[PDB]
Order: sequence, then structure tokens, then C-alpha cells
Amino acid sequence: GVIDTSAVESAITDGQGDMKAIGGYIVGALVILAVAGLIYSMLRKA
Amino acid sequence: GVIDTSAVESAITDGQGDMKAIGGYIVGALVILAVAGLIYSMLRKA
Amino acid sequence: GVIDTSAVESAITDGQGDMKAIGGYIVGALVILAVAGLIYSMLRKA
Amino acid sequence: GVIDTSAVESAITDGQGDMKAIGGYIVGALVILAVAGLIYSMLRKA
Amino acid sequence: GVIDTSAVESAITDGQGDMKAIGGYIVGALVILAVAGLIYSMLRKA
Amino acid sequence: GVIDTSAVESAITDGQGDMKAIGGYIVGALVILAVAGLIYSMLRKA
Amino acid sequence: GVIDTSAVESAITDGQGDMKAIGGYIVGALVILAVAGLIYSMLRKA
Amino acid sequence: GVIDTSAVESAITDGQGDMKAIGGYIVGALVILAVAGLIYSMLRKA
Amino acid sequence: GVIDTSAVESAITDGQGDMKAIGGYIVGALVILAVAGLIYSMLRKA
Amino acid sequence: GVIDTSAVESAITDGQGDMKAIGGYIVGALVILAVAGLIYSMLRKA
Amino acid sequence: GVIDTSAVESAITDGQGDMKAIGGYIVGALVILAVAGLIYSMLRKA
Amino acid sequence: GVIDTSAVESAITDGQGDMKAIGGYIVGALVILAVAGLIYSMLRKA
Amino acid sequence: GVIDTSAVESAITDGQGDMKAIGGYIVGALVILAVAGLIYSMLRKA
Amino acid sequence: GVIDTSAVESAITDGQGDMKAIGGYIVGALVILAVAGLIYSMLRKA
Amino acid sequence: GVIDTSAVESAITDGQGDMKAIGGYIVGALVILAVAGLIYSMLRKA
Amino acid sequence: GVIDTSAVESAITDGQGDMKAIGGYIVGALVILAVAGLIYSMLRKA
Amino acid sequence: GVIDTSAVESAITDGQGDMKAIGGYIVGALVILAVAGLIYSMLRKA
Amino acid sequence: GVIDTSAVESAITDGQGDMKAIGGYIVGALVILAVAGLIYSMLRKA
Amino acid sequence: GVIDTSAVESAITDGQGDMKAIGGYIVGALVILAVAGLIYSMLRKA
Amino acid sequence: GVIDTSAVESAITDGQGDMKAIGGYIVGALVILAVAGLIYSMLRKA
Amino acid sequence: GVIDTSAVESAITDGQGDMKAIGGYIVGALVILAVAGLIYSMLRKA
Amino acid sequence: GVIDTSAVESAITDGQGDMKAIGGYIVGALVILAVAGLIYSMLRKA
Amino acid sequence: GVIDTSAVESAITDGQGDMKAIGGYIVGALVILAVAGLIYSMLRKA
Amino acid sequence: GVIDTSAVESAITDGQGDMKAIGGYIVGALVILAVAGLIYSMLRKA
Amino acid sequence: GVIDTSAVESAITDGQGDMKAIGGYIVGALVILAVAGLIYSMLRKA
Amino acid sequence: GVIDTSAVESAITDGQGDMKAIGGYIVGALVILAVAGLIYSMLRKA
Amino acid sequence: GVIDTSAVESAITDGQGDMKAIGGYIVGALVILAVAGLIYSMLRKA
Amino acid sequence: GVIDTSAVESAITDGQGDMKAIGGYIVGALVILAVAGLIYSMLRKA
Amino acid sequence: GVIDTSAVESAITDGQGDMKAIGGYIVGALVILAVAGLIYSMLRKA
Amino acid sequence: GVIDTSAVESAITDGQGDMKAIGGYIVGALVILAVAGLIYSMLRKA
Amino acid sequence: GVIDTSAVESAITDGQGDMKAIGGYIVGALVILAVAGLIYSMLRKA
Amino acid sequence: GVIDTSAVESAITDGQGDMKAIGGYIVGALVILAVAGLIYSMLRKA
Amino acid sequence: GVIDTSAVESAITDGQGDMKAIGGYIVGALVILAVAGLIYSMLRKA
Amino acid sequence: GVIDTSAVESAITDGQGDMKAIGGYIVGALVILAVAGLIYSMLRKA
Amino acid sequence: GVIDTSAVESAITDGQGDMKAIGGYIVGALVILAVAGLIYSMLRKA
Repeated sequence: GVIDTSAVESAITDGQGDMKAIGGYIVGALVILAVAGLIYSMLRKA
Repeated sequence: GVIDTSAVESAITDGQGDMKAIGGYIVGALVILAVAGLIYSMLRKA
Repeated sequence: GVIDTSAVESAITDGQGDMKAIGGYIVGALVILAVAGLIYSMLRKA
Repeated sequence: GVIDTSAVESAITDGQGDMKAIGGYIVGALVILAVAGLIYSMLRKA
Repeated sequence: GVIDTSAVESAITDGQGDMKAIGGYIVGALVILAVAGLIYSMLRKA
Repeated sequence: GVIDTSAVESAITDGQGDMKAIGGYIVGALVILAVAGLIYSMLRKA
Repeated sequence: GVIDTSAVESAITDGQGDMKAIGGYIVGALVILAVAGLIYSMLRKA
Repeated sequence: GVIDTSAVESAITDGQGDMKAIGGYIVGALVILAVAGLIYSMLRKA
Repeated sequence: GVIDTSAVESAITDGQGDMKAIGGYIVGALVILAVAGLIYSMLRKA
Repeated sequence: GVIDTSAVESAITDGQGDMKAIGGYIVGALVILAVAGLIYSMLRKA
Repeated sequence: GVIDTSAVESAITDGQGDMKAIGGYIVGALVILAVAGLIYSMLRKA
Repeated sequence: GVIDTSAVESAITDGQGDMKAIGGYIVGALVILAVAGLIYSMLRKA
Repeated sequence: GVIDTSAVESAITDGQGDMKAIGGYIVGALVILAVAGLIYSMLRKA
Repeated sequence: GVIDTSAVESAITDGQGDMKAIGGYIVGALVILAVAGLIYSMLRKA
Repeated sequence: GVIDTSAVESAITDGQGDMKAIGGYIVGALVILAVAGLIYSMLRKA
Repeated sequence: GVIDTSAVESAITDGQGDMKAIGGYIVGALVILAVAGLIYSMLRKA
Repeated sequence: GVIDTSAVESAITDGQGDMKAIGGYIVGALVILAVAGLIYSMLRKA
Repeated sequence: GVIDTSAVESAITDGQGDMKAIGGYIVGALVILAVAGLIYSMLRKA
Repeated sequence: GVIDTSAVESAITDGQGDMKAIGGYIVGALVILAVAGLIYSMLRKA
Repeated sequence: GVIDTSAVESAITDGQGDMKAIGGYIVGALVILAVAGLIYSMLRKA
Repeated sequence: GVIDTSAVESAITDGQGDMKAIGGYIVGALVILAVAGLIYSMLRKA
Repeated sequence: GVIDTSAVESAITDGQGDMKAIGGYIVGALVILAVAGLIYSMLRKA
Repeated sequence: GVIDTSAVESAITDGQGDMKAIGGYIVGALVILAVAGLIYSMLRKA
Repeated sequence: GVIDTSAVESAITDGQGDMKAIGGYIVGALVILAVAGLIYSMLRKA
Repeated sequence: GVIDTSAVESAITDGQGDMKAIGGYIVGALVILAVAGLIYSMLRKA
Repeated sequence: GVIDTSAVESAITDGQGDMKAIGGYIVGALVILAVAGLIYSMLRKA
Repeated sequence: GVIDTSAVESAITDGQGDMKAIGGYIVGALVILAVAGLIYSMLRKA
Repeated sequence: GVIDTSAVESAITDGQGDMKAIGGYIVGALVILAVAGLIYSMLRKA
Repeated sequence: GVIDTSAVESAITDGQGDMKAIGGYIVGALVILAVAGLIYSMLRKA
Repeated sequence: GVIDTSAVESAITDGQGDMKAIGGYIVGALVILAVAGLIYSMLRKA
Repeated sequence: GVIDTSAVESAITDGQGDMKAIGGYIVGALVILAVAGLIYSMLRKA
Repeated sequence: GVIDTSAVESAITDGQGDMKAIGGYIVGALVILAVAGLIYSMLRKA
Repeated sequence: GVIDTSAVESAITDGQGDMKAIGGYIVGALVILAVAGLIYSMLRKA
Repeated sequence: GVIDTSAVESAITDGQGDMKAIGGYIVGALVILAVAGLIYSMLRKA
Repeated sequence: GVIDTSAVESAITDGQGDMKAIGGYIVGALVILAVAGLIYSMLRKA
């Protein structure tokens, strides 16, 4: 006896991709703050 | 004299398979909660 | 004098076999309750 | 004088055999009740 | 002299068959109680 | 005068043996009910 | 002599089928609780 | 000689039908307990 | 000399038929007790 | 010669009806126990 | 012969209604626990 | 001939009323357990 | 010649009525045991 | 001729009263078991 | 005939009061758990 | 004629007192389980 | 002519009293079994 | 005439004492089951 | 026949009120946690 | 012989619908907690 | 057969309103934190 | 019947006071953080 | 008849005191977490 | 007559002590969970 | 023998879809918090 | 006359010792469940 | 004239002793069943 | 004149011994039934 | 005169040993149920 | 005399083996519930 | 007389070892949850 | 006697592997949150 | 009578040690989270 | 009756000391962050 | 008795290593933020 978490092991990875996937998009929006913030300073400083 | 639980011994195993079998499917649904929950956190955190 | 329960002694055994025999079948049905009951719990627990 | 119950003494035994003989057969039928009764209980109990 | 219980010996067996015969039918009805009772439990337990 | 129940005294014992003898066999069948009944409970309980 | 529980042996199986049969349906209802319960958690967790 | 339990054999079956018949109705009431009990749990669990 | 119990021998059988005959009817009534008693248990057990 | 148990044969049936008749009423009372008992459980279980 | 459980068959249903009837009321009380419990969480969560 | 269980038939019903009558009161006490038990849970849950 | 058991034939019936008569009353008392016994069980079971 | 069971008929009823009478008292003691048992459960359940 | 469960009917109520009575006290102790538990949370949360 | 169950009527009550008496003590022990169980929960919950 | 069973008629009653008398005492002992048996159950049940 | 069951009346009571006497001891053993059973639950519950 | 759960139906509602009633008070205490918690945050945040 | 759980099989489904039915409504209330909770965070976060 | 959760279905909605209702008030208090927090920053920033 | 949660209703309030009471003290300590934090900033800013 | 839960009523209160008693001590330990946690923040914030 | 449960009354108390006794020890182990759990939180929180 | 959880296996998947389905919608609402929060920062930072 | 249950009285006690004796050992095994169960919780909680 | 049953009166008592004597021994064996039966229950219950 | 039943008086006693003698042996066989019967019960009960 | 149940007295004891003897073995099998049952719970609980 | 339960003693053991034997298999199925349950928690917790 | 539960006493211990034995293994699996859970937190926290 | 949990001991380990196995995968997904979160901060901070 | 939980009292303590023992090790692992978390902050803050 | 949580009351304090004790050490590490952070600012500011 | 958490004690440490191990790697990534952040300032400041 045991418990066949055969497909359910690899199933974990199914969601994982999603975990790596969502980040890119948020992090892509995050990037504006790094631009705009330096722009925000740019126009005072430069 | 005795009592011939000959086939009834191995009969126990007949159901057992079922016992190991059902788990995989529930545990396969359980896995969503581990994905979605980390997704639920992902979108706040990441 | 005495009373010749010669064959009637061994006759007892004739029925006996029947006594051991019926049990297996009932006990074979009993076994469902041990499966189904754990299945009944399986689907809540697992 | 006396009364010659010479053969009539041993004659008693002639019938006797019959007395021991009939019993076996009835007692052989009696035995069903000991089987069936335990069978009658068997199917409720076992 | 004696007493010719010649046919009356084997006569005992005539009824006997009847003795074995009736049992099967009652015991066949008995069997419902073993089914229904486990069914009675089945629907609570399973 | 008296009545010579000399052999007929010990004759009583002839049948007696039979009385002790039959019991063992029935009691040997009785024993199934003690097994099967605990088996009947075993499969629900254990 | 004996006791002809010939058909009554196989008769046991007649009810048995019923014993295996009822379970599926209850266990099919049981399954909602495994869905709904994870749904009940899903909507808080996910 | 014998004893004509000719019709009385099949007579056993007359009652039997009744034996199978009553069960359905009780078992039909039993079924509420399997519904209501899961409903009883449903409203806490789901 | 002798005593002509010629017809009176076979006469015994005349009554006998009656002896086998009455039984069927009583035994046919007896059968209710085997039905009703199991019905009496049926409605508690099943 | 014989013995005219002509009407007394069918007489057996006169009482029989009574034998089938009384049962219905008791068995009709028995039925409460099957209701009330499940009601007794109903109010704890449901 | 047989046993007239004619009305006693349908009698089973008489109690049944009661079996379906009581449930609604308990289950109607059960429902508070599903409200109050979510209210109990509502006031912490929302 | 027969046996006049004329009034004794309907007599069965005399007791019956009692059979239906007692239940209400016990079942009325049973109901506390369904209240108190949900109250017992109420004060933890709600 | 013969023997005039003319009135003595029908006389048998005179007592008979008594035979059918007494039964009703005893059987009417018997009925309490069928009520009280089910009442005896009622108060534990229901 | 006949047999004057005139007073002895109604005599049956003399005892009967006693038959109905004793029951009340036992059944009155029975009732404790229905209270105490629910009390026995009350203190665990409520 | 019948069975005088006259006082034994109302007797049921005698115990009942007890059934309603015990609950208040347990439920009064239950209430601490609803206070202390919220106190247990109070000191972390507030 | 009758049967003088004069003192034996009231005798029933003699035992009854005992029936009410024993309960208090058991029910007094039962009460620990209601304390300790809530204590058992108290120390986790509070 | 006749036969003067004048005093012997009423003599019957002399013994009768005894017949009613002995019962009370046995029935008074019987009553323990109704107490003790319910006590025997009391200590398990209550 | 009559029958002098003078001492034999009171003799009934001689045995009676024994009837009340044995009970105490069994009932004293019964009491363990009420302790141990609550102990059996105590160690799981408390 | 049936079982008169006439008042016992509406009896369910008697307890129900209690079920709705207790909640308000607990939920009224719950509300502090929603105030104090926001107060707990208020004094850091505002 | 067997046991006609013909309608009682499909009867299981009768309750089932109820099992799927109740969930929707609770789960529909559950959904508030997913809104309000994100609203609860919304007003701090956004 | 089935289980009449007719009103108990719509009953779910009764509580629901409450579920939507409480939120508004808490969320109305939540809003202070969004004002005060920006006020808390306002007085440093502006 | 019902369940007298008469004092146990108002009992809820007993704990409540405690619920309002503890908060003041914690919230009184919370206040330091609002002082010290602005002091922590004061000494850099002012 | 009734059941003398006279002392067993007030007995409930015996344990209760214990129920109120244990809380103070745990809640007294709980208080550290409210100090230390604000201390934990104090040293970062102040 | 009666039944001398004289010592068996006080016997109940013999076990009782045991009932109060075992609890202390379990409850003494329970206490670790209240320490360790707050320690488990202590090291994250403080 | 075994237990035909044939359709009930695949039945698990029926609910599963629902499990994957609900998430998308919540996670779609979650996304606002990732926008608004960065907007909340955007207007201070940019 | 009487019945010398002289030694048979004290004989009751012979078995009793056994009754007290077996319990200790089972109750000693019971104790593991109280340890292991708290250990089972210990490793999650602590 | 009369009949000198002088010694034969007291002779009755000679056998009597035997009547009281045999009982003790059987009743001494009976006692095992009261031990073993409670032992039989002991090992399941305790 | 008279009739010299001198030796014939004491002769009566010659047979008597035989009368006391035979009993022991039968009664010795009787005893098996008291053993076996309790054994017959032993194996079901114990 | 009397009846020499001299050896037949002690004969009672011959069977007795058997009565004490059989119990040990059954009770030895009983013990599995006390192990397995706690094992049955062990694997869920521990 | 005695009763030769010579083989029937050791016969008890024949069934016993069966008693120890069946357990292993059920307990082997039980084990899934200990795995799956921790798996059921694993996927939420880990 | 008594009942030789000599080996059956120590027999209890045979199973006990098993009771202590199984725990270690489950508790050894339990330990993962204490690792993984802190790992689950580790990767967010550390 | 004992209970052969020979393979069932090592069986525990069968599931265990699964317990260690699932964690790696979840913990592997957990790791994104530790990356993305520091990335989420990276793009503001760096 | 009583129940010798003499060693079983102190037995409780046997497990207890284990209860205090396991905690240290978990709490020793807990401590990393208090280090690493402050390290996690250290490297941003310091 | 009551429950002797005599030592278990003061036992609470045993752990408490530990609760006050651990804090000092963590809070002693916390202090670095208050130094280093001001040092971190010191080297830019001063 | 006790519970052999012999290896399971040291087992705790098995995971621990993992607990110390993961930190280094995260903390190694944390370090970038301390570099980059000072670099982020470096290029404005220096």
C-alpha cells in the first residue's frame, strides 16, 4: 500500500508555471516606478 | 473446525485498492489550494 | 445394551461443515462494511 | 414343578435389539434439529 | 418371536427427508434477515 | 427375595458414555458461533 | 443426513450485490462534501 | 408412510415474499437518515 | 385354529392415511408462526 | 372402517384464518417501533 | 396461507412522512449555525 | 367450529393507541437534545 | 340392535361451544402481553 | 348436558384486571430508564 | 382491555423538566469558553 | 376468585425507589466528564 | 337416589383459597426479577 | 378438609431472602462496568 | 397508525428562538474586536 | 430471494439533488467574505 | 421520498442579507483609516 | 419544552464588560508608540 | 417518579469555578505577548 | 421486599474518586500545550 | 466483492473543474490590489 | 427449608476481583491514546 | 384403623435435604456465567 | 389366626434398596445435562 | 431411606472445571478486540 | 462423568488465529487514512 | 470457583507493545509537518 | 496472541516517502515568492 | 470494589516527559526564525 | 465532586516564567537594530 | 508504558539543518539589496 500521488507530484509544476508567469507582468509594471521616480527626480535635478 | 475466511482475507485488499485510488483524485484537487493560495499571495507580494 | 449412535456421532459433523460454510459468505458480505465505512470516512478525511 | 421360561427369558432380548435399533434412527433425525437450530442462529449471529 | 419393525425402521427415513427438506426453505427466508440487517446498517454506515 | 438389577445397574453407565460422547460434537459445532460471532464483530470493530 | 443449504449458500450472494450496489450511490453523495468543503475553503483561501 | 408437506413446502415461499417486501419500505425510510445526516453535515461543512 | 385378522391387518392402514392427512393441515398452520415470527423480527431488525 | 375426519380436516382451516388474521394487527403495532425508533434516531442524527 | 401485511405495507409510509417532516425543522435550525458562523467570521474578517 | 377472536382482534388496537401515544412524549424529550446540542455548538461556533 | 347415541352425538357439541367460548377470554388476556411487551420495548426503544 | 362455566367465564376477567394493573407499575419504572438514559446522554451532549 | 399508562404518560414530563434543567447549567459553563476565547484573542488583537 | 397481588402491587414501588436512587450517583459521576471535557478544551482554547 | 356431594362441593373452595394464596408469595418473589433486571440494565444504561 | 400449606406459605419467604441477597453482589460487580466504562471514556475525553 | 409528532414539530421552533437569540449577544461582543482592532491600528496609523 | 432496493437505489439521488442544491446558497454567502475581505484590505491598501 | 428543504433554501438568504449588511458599517469605519492616514501624511508632507 | 437560557443570556454580558475593559489598558499602552514615534521623528525633524 | 439530580445540579457549578479559575492564569500569560509584542515594536519604532 | 443496593450506592463513589483523580494528570499534561503553544508564538512574536 | 466507485472516481473531477474555475475570478479581483496599490504609490512617488 | 447459597454468595466476589483486575490493564493501554494524541497535537501545535 | 405413615412423614424430609443440597452446586456453577458474561462485556466495554 | 407376613414385611426393604440404588446412576447421567446445557450456553455467553 | 447422590454431588464439580476452563480461551480471543479496536483508533488518533 | 471438551478447548484457538489474521489486513487499510490525512494536511500546510 | 484469566491478563500487554509501537512511526511522519511548515514559513520570513 | 502489524509497521514508511516528496515541490514553488518579493523590492530600492 | 488505576496514574507522567521533551527541539528550530528574521531585516536596516 | 486542578493551577506559572524569560533574549537582540540603524544613519548624517 | 519517540527526537534535528541551510542562500540574495541600495545612493551622493 501507498498513495499514488504520481500525477499529483507533477501537477504541482502545472501551477508553478503560473507562479513564474504572473510575476513578469507585475514586475513589468513595477519598472514604471523606477523610471517615473527617476524622471520625478530628473526634472528637479537635471 | 475453523472458519474459512480464505477468500475473505484477500477480499480485504479488493476494497483497499479503492482506498488508495480515491485519495489521488481528492489530493489532486487539494493541490489547487496550494497553487491558488500562493497565487492569492503572489499577486499581493510579487 | 447401549444405544448405537455410531453413525449419528459422525452425523454431527455433516451439519458442522455447513456451519463453517455459511459463515464465509456472510463474513464476505460483512467485509463491504469495512471497506465502505473506511471509504465513507476516506472521502471526508482524505 | 416350576415353569419353564427357558426360551422366554432369552426371548426378552429378541425384542431388546429392536429397542436399541429404533433409537438410532430417531436420534439420527433428532440431529437435524441440532444442526438446523444452530444454522437458524448461525445466519442471524454470524 | 420378535417384532418385525422391518419396514418401520426404514420408514423413519421417509419422514427424515422431510426433516432435511423443510429446513432449506426456512433457512432461505432466514437469509433475508442477514441481508436486510446488513442493508439496515449499510445505509447508516456507508 | 429381591430383584437382581445387577447388570442393569452397570448398564446405566453404558448409555452414559453416549451421554458424554454426543456433547463433545455438538459443543464442537457450538464453538463456530463463538468464532464467527467475534469475527462478525471483528470486521466491524477492527 | 445433512441440511441442504445448497441454493441458500449462493443466495447469500444475491443480497451481497445489493450491499455493493447501495454504497456507490451514498459514496457518490459523499463526494459533494469533498467538493463543497474545498469550495467552502476555496472562496476564503483563493 | 411419510407426511405430505407438499403444499406446505411451497407455502414457506408465500410468507417469504412478504419477508422481501417489507424490507424495501423500511429501507426506503432508512434512506432519509443517509440524506438528512449528510444534509446535517452539509450545512455545517459546506 | 388361528384368528382371522385378515382385513383387520389392512384396516390399520385405513386409519393411517388419516394419520398422515391431518398433519399436513396443522403443519400448514404451523408455517404461519415461522413467517410471522420472522416478520415480527423483520420489522425490528430490517 | 376408518374415521371420518371429513369436516374436521377442513375445520383446521377455520382456525387458520384466525392464525393469519391476528398477525396483521400485531405486525401493524410492530411497525410503530420501526417508525419511532428511526424517529428516536432522526432527532439526534438529522 | 400467507400473512396479510396489506395495510401494514402502506402503513410504513405513514411514519415515513414524519421522517421527512422532522428533518426540515432541524435543518432549518441548523441553518443559523451557517449564518452565525459566517457572521462570527464576518465581524473579524470584514 | 372456529375461535371467536372477534373482540380480541379489535382489542389489539386498544393497546396500539398506547403504542402511538407514549412515543410523542419521549420524542418530545428527545427534541431537547437537538436544541441543546446545537446550543452546545452555538456558543462555541457563533 | 345397536346403541342409541342419538342425543349423545349432538351432546358432544354442547360442550364444544364451551371449548370455543373459554378461549376468547384467555386469548383476550393474552393480548395484554403483546401490548405490554411492546410497551416494555417501546419505552426503551422509542 | 353441558358444563356450567357460567361464572368461570367472567372469572377470567377477574384475573385480567390484575394483568392490566401490574403493567402500569412496571412500565412506570421502565420510564426512569428513558429519562436517565437521556440524562446520561444529556450530560455528555448538552 | 388496554393498559393504563395514565400516570405514566404524564410521568414522562417529570423527567423532562430535568432534561431542560440540566442544560442551563452546562450551557452556563459553556459561555466561559465564548468569553475566554474572545479574551484569548482580545489580548493578542486589541 | 382472583389473585391477591395486593402488596405485590405496591411492592413494585419498593424497587422503583432504588431505580431513581442509583441514577443520581452515576449521573453525579457523569458530570465530571462535562467539567473535565470543557476543562480539556479550556486549556487549549482559553 | 343420587350422591350427596353437598359439602364436597363447597370443599372444592377450601383448597381454592390455598390456590389463590400461594400465588401472591411466588409473585412477590417474581417481582425481584423485575427490579433487579431493570437495576442490572440501570447500571449499564444510566 | 383443606391442605395445610401453613409453613409452606412462609417457607416461600425463606428463599426470597436469598433472591434479594444474590442481587446485591452481582449488582456490586455490575458497578465496575459503570466506573470502568466512564474511565474508558475519561482517558479519551478528559 | 402513525406517530403524533404534532406538538413536537412546533416544539422544534421553541428551541430555535433560543438559537437566534444567543447569537446576537455573542455577535455583540464580537463587535468589540472590530472596534478595538481598528483602534489598535488607529493609534499606530493615524 | 434478494431484496428489492429498486426504487430505494434511485431514491438516493432524490436527496442528492438537495445535497448539490444547498451548497450553492451557502457558497453564495461565502462569496461576500471574499469581497468584503478584499474591500477591508482595499481601503487600507488602495 | 426526499427532504423538504423548501423554506430552508430561501432561509439561507435571510442570513445573507445580514452578511451584506454588517459589512457596510465596518467598511464605513475602515474609511477613517484611509482619511486619517492620509491626514497623518498630509500634515508632514503638505 | 424549550431550554432556559434565561440567566445565560445576560451571562454573555458579564464577560463582555471584561471585553471592553481589557482594551482600554492595551490601548493605553499603544498610545506610547504614538508619542515615542513622533518623539523619535521629533528629534530628527525639529 | 422523577430523577433526583438535586445535588448534581449544583454539582455543575463545582466544576464551573474551575472553568473561570484556569482562564485567569492563561490570560495572565497571554498578557506577556501584548507587552513583548509592543516591546518588539517599541525597540524598532521608538 | 426490595433490593439491598446499600453498599452498592456508596460503591459508586469509590470509582468516582478515580474519575476526579485521572483528570488532574491529563489536564496537567494538557497544560504543556498552553505553554508551548504560547512559546511557539512567543519566539515569532516577541 | 469490491465497491464500485467507478463513476464516483470521475465524479471527483466534476467538482474539480469548479475548483479551478472559482479561482480565476477571485484572482481577477486580486489583480486590482496590485494595480491600485502601485497606483497608490504611483501618485506619491511619480 | 431454604437454599444454601452460602459459599455461592462469596463466590460472586471471586469473579469480581477479576472484574477489577482486567480493567487496569486495558486502562493502562488506553493511556497511550491520551499521550500519543497529545503528542500528535504536540508536534503540530508546539 | 388408619395408616401409619409415621416414619414416612419424616422420610419426606430425608430426600428434601438432598433437594436443597444439589442446588448449591449447580447454582455455584451458574455463578461462572455471571462472571464470565460480565468479563465478556468487560473486555469490550472497559 | 392371622397371616404371618413376618419376613415379607422386611422383604419390602429388600427391593427398596434397589429403589434407592437405581436413582443414583440415572441422576448421575442427569447431571451431564446440567453441565452440557451450561456449556451450551457458556460458549455463546462467555 | 433417602437417595444417595453422594458421588453425584461432587460430580457437579467435574463439569464445573470445564465451565471455568472454556472461558479462559474465549476471553483470550475477546482480548484481540480490545487490542485491535484500540489499534483501529490508534491509527486514526495517533 | 464429565464432558470431554478436549479437542474443543484447542478448537477455540483454531478460530483465534483467524481473529488475529483479519485484523492485519483491515489495519493495513486503516494506515491509508493516516497517510492520506497527513497528505490532505501536507498540501495545505507545507 | 473463579475464572482463570491468568495468561489473558498478561495477554493484554502483548497488544500494548503494538500500541506503543505504531505511534512512533506515525509521530515520525508527523514530524515532517513541523519541519515543512517551518520551512514553508522560512522561505517567506527568512 | 497479539496482532501482527508486521508489514503494517513498515507500511507507515510507504506513505512517509510521499510526505517528504510532496514538500520539495511546494517548497520549490514557495521559492518564487522569495525571489519575486526581493525583485518587487529590488526595482524600487536598487 | 474500585478500580486499581494505581500504576496507570503515574503512567500518565511517563508520556508527559515526552510532552515536555519534544517541545525543546521544535522550539530550538523555532529560534532560527527569530534569528533569520532579524537577519533578514538586519541586512536591509543596518 | 469537582476536579482537582490544584497543582495544575500553579503549573501554569511554571511555563509563564519561561514566557517572560525568552523575551529578554530576543529583545536583547532587537536592541542591535536600534543601534545599528542609528549607526546606519549616523554615518550619513553626522 | 510510554511512547518511544527515540529516533523521532533526533529526527527533529534532521529538518533543522535544512532550517539553517535555506537561510544562508536567501540572506546571500538579501545582501544585493544592501549593495545595490548603497550603490543607488552612491551614484547620487558620490
